[PDB]
Amino acid sequence: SMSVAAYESSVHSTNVLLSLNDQRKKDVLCDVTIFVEGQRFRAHRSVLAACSSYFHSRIVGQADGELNITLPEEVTVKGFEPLIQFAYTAKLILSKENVDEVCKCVEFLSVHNI
Amino acid sequence: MSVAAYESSVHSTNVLLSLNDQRKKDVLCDVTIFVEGQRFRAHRSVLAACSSYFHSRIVGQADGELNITLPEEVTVKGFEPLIQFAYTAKLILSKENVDEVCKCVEFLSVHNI
Repeated sequence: SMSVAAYESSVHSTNVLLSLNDQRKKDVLCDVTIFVEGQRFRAHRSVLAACSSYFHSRIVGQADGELNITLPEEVTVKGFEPLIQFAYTAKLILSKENVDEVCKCVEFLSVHNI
Repeated sequence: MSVAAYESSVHSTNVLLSLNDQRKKDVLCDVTIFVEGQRFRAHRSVLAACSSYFHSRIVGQADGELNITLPEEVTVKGFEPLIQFAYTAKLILSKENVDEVCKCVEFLSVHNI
């Protein structure tokens, strides 16, 4: 009976991000490897660029093929793992044990929205 | 405090809007969709996340650029509102486009609807 309907979903963005997290965890449809202290992390260059000024600058311009990025020794796995989890889930867990390294890694990567 | 667990209510929305900006600018995209001859750029990860049809045509494919042509039953009139929904969480229907959008929803099996 209506001429126009404009709908919004409050959960769709959350569902997409959690789908992307599942892909990351399964290493399915990923397109960049991040090396942190030599350890391998798979991700999507689109998401990394969306969440970090540092990654954005190392990703825009690069070949469309497989991309490998090595982070320097300032970034530790202890500081990076909580932040890649935040990027893909919107949840950040800090402990007294990891807070100094996560802080360091946030500064280094300039993660948006802390 | 020994432990702090934070959640952001706006982060997923911010990420999706960043991905939409990349789509619109054709930056960091990795798949081209052809619909009624018209070209749309997107991210295979997002398309697979939002559509069972796309998921089936994406998983297993070569790592390089991927081109997917949708058959003549999918129209631009019906697809454009859905690709916008996939990337923005907003769906606009009109009397003019509702039949085609419905058809394309059936064809693609777009989730969260």
